[PDB]
Parts: sequence; C-alpha cells; structure tokens
Amino acid sequence: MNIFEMLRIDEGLRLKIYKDTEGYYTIGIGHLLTKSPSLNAAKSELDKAIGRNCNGVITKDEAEKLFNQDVDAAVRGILRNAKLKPVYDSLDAVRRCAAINMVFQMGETGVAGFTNSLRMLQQKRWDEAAVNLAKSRWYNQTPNRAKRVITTFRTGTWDAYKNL
Ligand SMILES: CC[C@@H](C)c1ccccc1
Repeated sequence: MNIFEMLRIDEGLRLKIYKDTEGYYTIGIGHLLTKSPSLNAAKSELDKAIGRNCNGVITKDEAEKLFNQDVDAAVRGILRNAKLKPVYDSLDAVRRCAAINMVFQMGETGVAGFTNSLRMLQQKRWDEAAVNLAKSRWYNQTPNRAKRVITTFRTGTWDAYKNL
C-alpha cells in the first residue's frame, strides 16, 4: 500500500462530474471542481484544469493526472504549514499517508480545529490521538473513511485497507 492506493480506495474513480459527500461538484479521484451550485461553473473549472473542452467527462489518464497533482499539492501544503510540518516530520511513513489523506479530504483549512490531535500525534500517544480524532464533524460525516484513517494513525499499519 501507498498513498495513491489508499486515496484511490477512499475517493473512488468516476470519469463524469459527480457530487461528493458534501454535495460539491467533483470528478476523477476526488478532484473538487467547485463549491458553487452551478454545474456550468464546474464545467468551466474542469475545462481549465484539463486544458480542453471536456463537456463534463474526462479519461482515466486525465483523472490520474489530476490525482498526481492533488496528492503533490496535499504534501506541499503540509510542508509549507508551520503547524503541520513538524508533526508530519515526526511520523513514520505509514502514518504520513494518513496525514496526507486528511489534508487531501479537508484541506489545510478543514484541519484547523485539530490542534489537540496534532499534539497527541507529535507525542506518539496513538490511542489518545485516535479517540480525539473521532470527536469531529469529519468522523461523524464520513465515519467509515475516518475509521480507516484513524486506524492507520493508531497502528501505523495498513490493516484497515489491506482487505479494502
Ligand atoms: C491531524 C491532522 C492531519 C492533517 C495531520 C496529522 C499529522 C501531521 C500533519 C497533519
């Protein structure tokens, strides 16, 4: 397992514009197009992202290219953030994937309220961190995915993903 396989499991793959769990227009492997209610706005974002007139549909190669870009952006986001970088650097490779997963899903913004979880992770208090992470809108709104990510932080193994 690696971060691409993990996020592919969590995000799925769809080649036509769809609405994500929050109701936002998305495509490919969890590529958010816009939070605007306008499908036309989403189509325009898609054409800009891909560099051609897509009419709301892309190829698998194009989906995977956006995915590479999005994973890269998530990692860069972590490295540029003074609150996240030190915790990320303290983690082993498997737990780093769990961190990237969260940032991919919620952004640096959506992770703002996780100060206490960040501290517990930095302290390697894995069970405590796991309990804290579940006390979140994140956990309540996407509990199956959150449980997988939290298990990954708790154990430092891929046990939650190995079966899929
Ligand atoms: C706890 C928030 C998540 C995005 C994280 C965890 C450890 C290091 C960086 C980010």
